Amino acid sequence: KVREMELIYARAQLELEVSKAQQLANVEAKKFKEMTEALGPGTIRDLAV
Amino acid sequence: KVREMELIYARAQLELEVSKAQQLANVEAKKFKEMTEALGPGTIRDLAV
Repeated sequence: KVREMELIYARAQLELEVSKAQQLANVEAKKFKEMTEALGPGTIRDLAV
Repeated sequence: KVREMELIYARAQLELEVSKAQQLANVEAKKFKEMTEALGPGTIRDLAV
């Protein structure tokens, strides 16, 4: 019973974990895309040029 | 009961966390875009030139 309850509990906390991590990954990627498009996609290539 | 209440509670605090972080990411990206467009998109390339 304890391994079972701990199993479903950990399953919940873990799916919640990958969920929130996926969310922060989403806002991060979206923010970075909005910034890089705000700056100019070819301008950074000039910066590395 | 305690793992459950802690689970929904942490889920709330975490979704709130990624929410506020997404908000600060939004005001940050918007502010940076407004500044970089205020300055001139090609001017920075000249600065790196």
